[PDB]
Formats: sequence, structure tokens, C-alpha cells
Amino acid sequence: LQEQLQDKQALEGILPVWFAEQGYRLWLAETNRLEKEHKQAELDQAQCRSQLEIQKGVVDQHRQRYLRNLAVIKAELDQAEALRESLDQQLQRLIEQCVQLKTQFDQAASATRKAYRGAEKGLSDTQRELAQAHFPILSTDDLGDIDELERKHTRELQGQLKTLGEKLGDQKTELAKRMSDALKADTG
Repeated sequence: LQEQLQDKQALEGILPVWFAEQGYRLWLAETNRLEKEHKQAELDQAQCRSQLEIQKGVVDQHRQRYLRNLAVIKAELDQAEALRESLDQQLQRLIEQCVQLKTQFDQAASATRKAYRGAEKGLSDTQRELAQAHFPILSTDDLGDIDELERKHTRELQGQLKTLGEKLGDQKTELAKRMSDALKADTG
């Protein structure tokens, strides 16, 4: 019973490090994805700003030509200014997305770093070898499933430890009673 209890204690000690390592891998992947998305959003916002400058120049040229049967030129200006507002709107949307992306990116980084600070423990070795056969490998879609599975394994192992402790206490009481009976039979 003592040996079984020790084995369960060892497994319970091993579990959290492995789960933290899996979480670190998942958060690193997520951070890489969000980094790529944020960089693409920044490129798009630079492109849209350049387009806005070009459209402003076009509007300025149209209005300058009109201000000097000239009303037709005004029509051109109208078209230009119309495009301008749409482009302006696009910029706004993009900015929001960029900000959103950046915010999300930051979160991922923090998570990764947090997970990096959670999975920096060493001595993986044969302990990690046992963990890979005792605990599942978690996928990036298992964002909250890490906590769920870790808590489930912890509860199961705690119940096993409690049952083993109950059995060990019962066996110790049995041994004490048997030794007492032997002493009673013993003459000295």
C-alpha cells in the first residue's frame, strides 16, 4: 500500500509540468498566428493611408481645375470626393481591426510568456517520458481544455490518494491489533 501511495504521489507531482508545457506550445502557436495577422493589418493600413493621400491629391486637382461649361469638371470632383469618403471609412475600419489585432496580439504574447513562465521547469527527461504515456498531448484548439483535463486528473488522483490513505490507515490499525494479540499470546 505504501508503494502504491508513493506512485500516485509521483504521478500527481508529474502532471502539472506536462500540462503547462502543452499550454506553452499552444500559446506560442497562437502568438505566432496573431503576430502574422497584426503585421498584415499594419501593411494594409499603410497601403490604405497611401491610397487616402492619393485620393486627397486627386480631389485637390479636380477642385483646382474646376475653380478656374466648366461645371462638368465639378462632376469629376464629386466622384473623387465620393471615393474619398468611402476610402476614409475603410481606413477607420482597418484602424479598428489593427488596434483589435494589436490588442489580441498583446494578449497572446502575455499568455505565451505566462505559459513560458509556467513551462520553464526542467528535469522533463524520463518524467516527461512517463507523462507522455500517462497524460494526453493537447492541441491549440484545447484552449480551456487544459484546465479541464488538469483539474479532472487532479481530482481523480486526489481521490486515489485519499482511498490509498484510508486503506493504509486501516492496515496500520490491523497490524497494531495483530501485534497486540501476538503479545497477548507471547509470554514475554
